[PDB]
Amino acid sequence: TAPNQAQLRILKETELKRVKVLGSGAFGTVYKGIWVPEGETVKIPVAIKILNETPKANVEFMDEALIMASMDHPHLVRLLGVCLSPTIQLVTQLMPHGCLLEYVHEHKDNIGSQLLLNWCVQIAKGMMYLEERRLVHRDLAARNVLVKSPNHVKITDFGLARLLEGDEKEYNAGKMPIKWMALECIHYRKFTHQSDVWSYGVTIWELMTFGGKPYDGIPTREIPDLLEKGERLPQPPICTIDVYMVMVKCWMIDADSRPKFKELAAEFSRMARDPQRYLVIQGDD
Ligand SMILES: [Mn+2]
Repeated sequence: TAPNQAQLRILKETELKRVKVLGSGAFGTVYKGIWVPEGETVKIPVAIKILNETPKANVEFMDEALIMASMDHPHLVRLLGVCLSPTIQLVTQLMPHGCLLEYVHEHKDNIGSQLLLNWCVQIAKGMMYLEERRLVHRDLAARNVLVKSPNHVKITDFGLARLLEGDEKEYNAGKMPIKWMALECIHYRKFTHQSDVWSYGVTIWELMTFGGKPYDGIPTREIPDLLEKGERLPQPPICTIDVYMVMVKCWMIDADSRPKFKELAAEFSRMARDPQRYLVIQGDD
Protein backbone atom coordinates (compact mmCIF):
# COMPACT_ATOMS: atom_id res chain seq x y z
CA THR A 1 0.00 0.00 0.00
CA ALA A 2 1.16 3.51 -0.95
CA PRO A 3 2.19 5.84 1.86
CA ASN A 4 -0.39 8.25 3.21
CA GLN A 5 0.78 11.85 3.03
CA ALA A 6 -2.49 13.57 3.66
CA GLN A 7 -1.90 16.74 5.69
CA LEU A 8 -3.52 16.99 9.13
CA ARG A 9 -4.48 20.60 9.83
CA ILE A 10 -4.23 21.60 13.53
CA LEU A 11 -6.64 24.46 14.30
CA LYS A 12 -6.12 27.03 17.05
CA GLU A 13 -9.20 27.51 19.18
CA THR A 14 -9.27 31.27 18.36
CA GLU A 15 -10.00 30.22 14.75
CA LEU A 16 -13.33 28.66 15.79
CA LYS A 17 -16.57 30.11 16.99
CA ARG A 18 -19.31 27.80 18.28
CA VAL A 19 -22.77 29.08 17.43
CA LYS A 20 -25.43 26.42 18.06
CA VAL A 21 -25.67 22.80 19.25
CA LEU A 22 -27.00 20.60 16.46
CA GLY A 23 -27.20 17.39 18.48
CA SER A 24 -26.21 15.68 21.71
CA GLY A 25 -26.44 12.46 23.74
CA ALA A 26 -24.32 9.39 24.48
CA PHE A 27 -22.02 9.84 21.43
CA GLY A 28 -21.01 13.40 22.37
CA THR A 29 -22.11 16.77 20.94
CA VAL A 30 -22.02 18.48 17.48
CA TYR A 31 -21.95 22.27 17.07
CA LYS A 32 -22.56 24.58 14.18
CA GLY A 33 -19.84 27.12 13.77
CA ILE A 34 -17.83 29.61 11.90
CA TRP A 35 -14.25 28.87 11.14
CA VAL A 36 -11.87 31.48 10.13
CA PRO A 37 -8.64 29.97 8.85
CA GLU A 38 -5.36 31.45 10.04
CA GLY A 39 -4.80 34.13 8.93
CA GLU A 40 -7.42 34.71 6.23
CA THR A 41 -10.65 36.75 6.27
CA VAL A 42 -13.15 34.22 4.83
CA LYS A 43 -15.87 32.76 7.13
CA ILE A 44 -16.42 29.00 6.58
CA PRO A 45 -19.66 27.42 7.97
CA VAL A 46 -18.55 24.48 10.00
CA ALA A 47 -19.59 21.51 12.15
CA ILE A 48 -17.61 20.99 15.37
CA LYS A 49 -17.87 17.61 17.09
CA ILE A 50 -16.66 17.00 20.66
CA LEU A 51 -16.96 14.04 23.03
CA ASN A 52 -19.01 14.37 26.19
CA GLU A 53 -16.89 14.36 29.30
CA THR A 54 -16.25 10.63 29.60
CA PRO A 55 -10.94 5.57 28.25
CA LYS A 56 -10.00 4.84 24.61
CA ALA A 57 -12.63 7.37 23.44
CA ASN A 58 -10.12 10.15 22.70
CA VAL A 59 -7.66 7.91 20.86
CA GLU A 60 -10.46 6.52 18.70
CA PHE A 61 -11.80 9.98 17.94
CA MET A 62 -8.33 10.76 16.57
CA ASP A 63 -8.36 7.53 14.49
CA GLU A 64 -11.67 8.66 13.05
CA ALA A 65 -10.06 12.05 12.26
CA LEU A 66 -7.23 10.39 10.36
CA ILE A 67 -9.72 8.58 8.09
CA MET A 68 -11.69 11.73 7.27
CA ALA A 69 -8.44 13.62 6.57
CA SER A 70 -7.17 11.00 4.08
CA MET A 71 -9.98 11.13 1.53
CA ASP A 72 -11.48 13.55 -0.99
CA HIS A 73 -14.82 12.25 -2.29
CA PRO A 74 -17.93 14.39 -2.99
CA HIS A 75 -19.98 11.88 -0.96
CA LEU A 76 -17.68 11.34 2.03
CA VAL A 77 -17.32 13.81 4.87
CA ARG A 78 -13.82 15.31 4.92
CA LEU A 79 -11.99 16.66 8.00
CA LEU A 80 -10.78 20.26 7.95
CA GLY A 81 -10.22 20.25 10.86
CA VAL A 82 -8.75 19.25 14.22
CA CYS A 83 -8.66 21.43 17.33
CA LEU A 84 -7.20 20.34 20.66
CA SER A 85 -8.13 22.94 23.32
CA PRO A 86 -9.91 22.60 25.63
CA THR A 87 -10.81 19.07 24.46
CA ILE A 88 -10.48 17.30 21.11
CA GLN A 89 -12.84 18.62 18.45
CA LEU A 90 -13.26 17.43 14.85
CA VAL A 91 -14.08 20.22 12.41
CA THR A 92 -15.83 19.43 9.13
CA GLN A 93 -17.60 21.49 6.46
CA LEU A 94 -21.14 22.22 7.69
CA MET A 95 -23.91 20.02 6.27
CA PRO A 96 -26.86 22.48 6.54
CA HIS A 97 -29.74 19.99 6.21
CA GLY A 98 -28.62 17.51 8.92
CA CYS A 99 -28.80 13.71 8.67
CA LEU A 100 -30.66 11.99 5.83
CA LEU A 101 -32.90 9.83 8.11
CA GLU A 102 -34.56 12.90 9.68
CA TYR A 103 -34.58 14.73 6.34
CA VAL A 104 -36.72 11.98 4.71
CA HIS A 105 -39.08 12.01 7.69
CA GLU A 106 -39.63 15.77 7.71
CA HIS A 107 -40.05 16.19 3.97
CA LYS A 108 -41.83 12.92 3.17
CA ASP A 109 -44.69 14.63 1.29
CA ASN A 110 -42.13 16.57 -0.72
CA ILE A 111 -39.62 13.93 -1.80
CA GLY A 112 -39.85 12.39 -5.27
CA SER A 113 -38.40 9.32 -6.96
CA GLN A 114 -35.62 11.37 -8.56
CA LEU A 115 -34.06 12.34 -5.22
CA LEU A 116 -34.57 8.93 -3.63
CA LEU A 117 -32.87 7.14 -6.52
CA ASN A 118 -30.11 9.77 -6.65
CA TRP A 119 -29.39 9.17 -2.97
CA CYS A 120 -29.01 5.49 -3.74
CA VAL A 121 -26.46 6.47 -6.41
CA GLN A 122 -24.41 8.85 -4.26
CA ILE A 123 -24.29 6.59 -1.19
CA ALA A 124 -23.21 3.68 -3.38
CA LYS A 125 -20.68 6.02 -5.04
CA GLY A 126 -19.19 6.94 -1.65
CA MET A 127 -19.04 3.31 -0.57
CA MET A 128 -17.32 2.51 -3.89
CA TYR A 129 -14.42 4.82 -2.99
CA LEU A 130 -14.23 3.26 0.47
CA GLU A 131 -13.71 -0.13 -1.20
CA GLU A 132 -10.87 1.21 -3.32
CA ARG A 133 -9.26 2.46 -0.09
CA ARG A 134 -9.98 -0.96 1.51
CA LEU A 135 -12.03 0.66 4.31
CA VAL A 136 -14.97 -1.17 5.85
CA HIS A 137 -17.44 1.25 7.40
CA ARG A 138 -19.09 -1.31 9.75
CA ASP A 139 -21.88 1.12 10.71
CA LEU A 140 -23.60 2.28 7.50
CA ALA A 141 -27.15 3.61 8.05
CA ALA A 142 -29.40 6.51 7.03
CA ARG A 143 -28.56 8.21 10.35
CA ASN A 144 -24.91 8.32 9.16
CA VAL A 145 -25.65 10.03 5.83
CA LEU A 146 -25.73 13.84 5.90
CA VAL A 147 -27.42 16.29 3.55
CA LYS A 148 -25.46 19.23 2.12
CA SER A 149 -28.38 20.15 -0.09
CA PRO A 150 -31.40 18.23 -1.44
CA ASN A 151 -29.43 16.52 -4.25
CA HIS A 152 -26.06 16.11 -2.49
CA VAL A 153 -25.48 13.71 0.41
CA LYS A 154 -22.32 12.43 2.18
CA ILE A 155 -21.49 9.36 4.27
CA THR A 156 -20.05 10.09 7.73
CA ASP A 157 -19.41 8.50 11.18
CA PHE A 158 -16.22 6.60 10.47
CA GLY A 159 -15.59 5.91 14.17
CA LEU A 160 -15.99 2.15 13.74
CA ALA A 161 -14.35 2.07 10.30
CA ARG A 162 -11.46 -0.35 9.83
CA LEU A 163 -8.72 -0.50 7.23
CA LEU A 164 -8.08 -3.96 5.70
CA GLU A 165 -4.39 -4.74 5.13
CA GLY A 166 -2.28 -7.14 3.03
CA ASP A 167 -4.10 -10.42 2.34
CA GLU A 168 -6.90 -9.63 4.82
CA LYS A 169 -10.33 -9.90 3.25
CA GLU A 170 -12.28 -9.52 6.52
CA TYR A 171 -12.07 -7.52 9.76
CA ASN A 172 -12.74 -9.21 13.14
CA ALA A 173 -13.97 -7.61 16.39
CA GLY A 174 -17.78 -2.08 18.68
CA LYS A 175 -21.51 -1.28 19.04
CA MET A 176 -23.11 -0.76 15.60
CA PRO A 177 -26.82 -1.73 15.85
CA ILE A 178 -27.73 -5.32 15.02
CA LYS A 179 -30.72 -4.36 12.86
CA TRP A 180 -28.33 -2.94 10.24
CA MET A 181 -25.61 -5.59 10.38
CA ALA A 182 -25.11 -8.56 8.06
CA LEU A 183 -26.06 -12.00 9.37
CA GLU A 184 -22.41 -13.16 9.13
CA CYS A 185 -21.33 -10.17 11.27
CA ILE A 186 -23.87 -11.05 13.94
CA HIS A 187 -22.60 -14.69 14.02
CA TYR A 188 -18.87 -14.53 13.23
CA ARG A 189 -18.05 -10.81 13.47
CA LYS A 190 -16.96 -11.07 9.82
CA PHE A 191 -16.85 -7.53 8.54
CA THR A 192 -16.19 -6.98 4.82
CA HIS A 193 -17.19 -4.62 2.04
CA GLN A 194 -19.86 -7.26 1.37
CA SER A 195 -21.34 -6.91 4.89
CA ASP A 196 -21.43 -3.15 4.29
CA VAL A 197 -23.47 -4.00 1.17
CA TRP A 198 -26.07 -5.58 3.49
CA SER A 199 -26.15 -2.39 5.56
CA TYR A 200 -26.66 -0.41 2.36
CA GLY A 201 -29.73 -2.57 1.68
CA VAL A 202 -31.17 -1.56 5.06
CA THR A 203 -30.12 2.06 4.55
CA ILE A 204 -31.90 2.53 1.21
CA TRP A 205 -34.91 0.73 2.75
CA GLU A 206 -34.97 3.48 5.41
CA LEU A 207 -35.24 5.95 2.54
CA MET A 208 -37.98 4.20 0.55
CA THR A 209 -40.08 4.06 3.74
CA PHE A 210 -39.44 7.75 4.48
CA GLY A 211 -37.52 7.04 7.66
CA GLY A 212 -38.98 3.65 8.52
CA LYS A 213 -37.68 1.79 11.50
CA PRO A 214 -36.55 -1.61 10.46
CA TYR A 215 -38.16 -4.59 12.01
CA ASP A 216 -40.03 -2.16 14.21
CA GLY A 217 -41.10 -3.40 17.61
CA ILE A 218 -39.15 -6.62 17.41
CA PRO A 219 -36.52 -6.95 20.20
CA THR A 220 -32.86 -7.09 19.13
CA ARG A 221 -32.70 -10.50 20.86
CA GLU A 222 -35.15 -11.99 18.29
CA ILE A 223 -33.35 -10.65 15.20
CA PRO A 224 -30.73 -13.32 14.61
CA ASP A 225 -33.41 -15.97 14.53
CA LEU A 226 -35.73 -13.94 12.31
CA LEU A 227 -32.91 -13.71 9.78
CA GLU A 228 -31.85 -17.31 10.11
CA LYS A 229 -35.37 -18.34 9.12
CA GLY A 230 -35.00 -16.23 5.96
CA GLU A 231 -37.26 -13.35 6.93
CA ARG A 232 -36.25 -9.97 5.50
CA LEU A 233 -37.52 -6.38 5.47
CA PRO A 234 -40.87 -5.91 3.60
CA GLN A 235 -41.42 -4.30 0.20
CA PRO A 236 -41.95 -0.56 0.78
CA PRO A 237 -45.31 0.55 -0.75
CA ILE A 238 -43.57 2.84 -3.29
CA CYS A 239 -41.12 0.17 -4.48
CA THR A 240 -41.49 -1.62 -7.76
CA ILE A 241 -40.21 -5.18 -7.66
CA ASP A 242 -37.13 -3.93 -9.58
CA VAL A 243 -36.10 -1.78 -6.64
CA TYR A 244 -36.99 -4.28 -3.90
CA MET A 245 -35.11 -7.07 -5.66
CA VAL A 246 -31.94 -4.96 -5.38
CA MET A 247 -32.58 -4.65 -1.61
CA VAL A 248 -33.12 -8.41 -1.35
CA LYS A 249 -29.92 -9.14 -3.30
CA CYS A 250 -28.00 -7.25 -0.60
CA TRP A 251 -29.52 -9.49 2.13
CA MET A 252 -28.55 -12.87 0.62
CA ILE A 253 -26.63 -15.31 2.74
CA ASP A 254 -23.65 -15.64 0.52
CA ALA A 255 -21.80 -12.42 1.06
CA ASP A 256 -19.64 -12.79 -1.97
CA SER A 257 -22.55 -13.24 -4.29
CA ARG A 258 -24.08 -9.98 -3.12
CA PRO A 259 -23.99 -7.10 -5.62
CA LYS A 260 -20.97 -4.83 -5.29
CA PHE A 261 -21.02 -1.08 -4.64
CA LYS A 262 -19.71 -0.58 -8.20
CA GLU A 263 -22.67 -2.60 -9.52
CA LEU A 264 -25.22 -0.91 -7.24
CA ALA A 265 -24.07 2.52 -8.38
CA ALA A 266 -24.44 1.58 -12.07
CA GLU A 267 -27.83 -0.02 -11.51
CA PHE A 268 -29.45 2.83 -9.59
CA SER A 269 -27.92 5.12 -12.22
CA ARG A 270 -29.88 3.25 -14.88
CA MET A 271 -33.06 3.69 -12.84
CA ALA A 272 -32.26 7.36 -12.12
CA ARG A 273 -32.73 8.09 -15.85
CA ASP A 274 -36.47 7.15 -15.64
CA PRO A 275 -37.40 7.42 -11.99
CA GLN A 276 -41.13 7.08 -12.02
CA ARG A 277 -40.65 3.80 -13.66
CA TYR A 278 -39.08 2.49 -10.53
CA LEU A 279 -40.59 4.27 -7.56
CA VAL A 280 -44.32 4.99 -7.40
CA ILE A 281 -44.98 8.09 -5.27
CA GLN A 282 -48.17 10.13 -4.97
CA GLY A 283 -47.97 13.48 -6.85
CA ASP A 284 -44.74 12.96 -8.76
CA ASP A 285 -43.24 13.54 -12.24
MN1 LIG B 1 -34.27 -4.00 22.19
